[PDB]
Amino acid sequence: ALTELEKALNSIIDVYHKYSLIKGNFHAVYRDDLKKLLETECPQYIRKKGADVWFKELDINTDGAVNFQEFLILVIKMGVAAHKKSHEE
Amino acid sequence: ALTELEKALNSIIDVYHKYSLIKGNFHAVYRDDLKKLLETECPQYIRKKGADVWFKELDINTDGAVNFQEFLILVIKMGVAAHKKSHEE
Ligand SMILES: [Ca+2]
Ligand SMILES: [Ca+2]
Ligand SMILES: [Ca+2]
Ligand SMILES: [Ca+2]
Ligand SMILES: [Zn+2]
Ligand SMILES: [Zn+2]
Repeated sequence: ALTELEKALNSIIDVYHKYSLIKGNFHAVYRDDLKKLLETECPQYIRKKGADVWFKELDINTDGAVNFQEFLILVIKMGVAAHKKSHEE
Repeated sequence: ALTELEKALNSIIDVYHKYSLIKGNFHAVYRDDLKKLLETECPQYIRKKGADVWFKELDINTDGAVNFQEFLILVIKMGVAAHKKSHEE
């Protein structure tokens, strides 16, 4: 990671691995793991949607866990909301 | 204090604005602007695809520019690709 964009994606990968390496499959963020991720990494306006609501949305293949590709849904939705709020009067 | 995940998204937003503030509509990355972004922010396996190939692919509504939502398509594909490459070699 040499550029700002590459470092940012590398940080996103490290954030995901910080919760997927807790237990179970190394590429699975479970419902309780996601709850800690939301409470630790995300702002209140993302956090207050609830871990259960987010998990239903993120678990695309309905295997009971959130993989990295599914995790990008939360990442992108956080990016849209943060950028939207940055210009919002 | 801002979390690692929040900083990463702010950096992504900063990257986009770095090129959308160049000229014209300040929420628009034009063809040459996107080429500068790809040539500066992105690795080789992204760049080799071609700047014009990326533009045609990212400019979904064919309005002549890449807005923020369209730019996130590149971020997603780069995120998946970077994660896959981080588990190589
Ligand atoms: Ca796990
Ligand atoms: Ca899943
Ligand atoms: Ca512009
Ligand atoms: Ca467009
Ligand atoms: Zn903006
Ligand atoms: Zn991984």
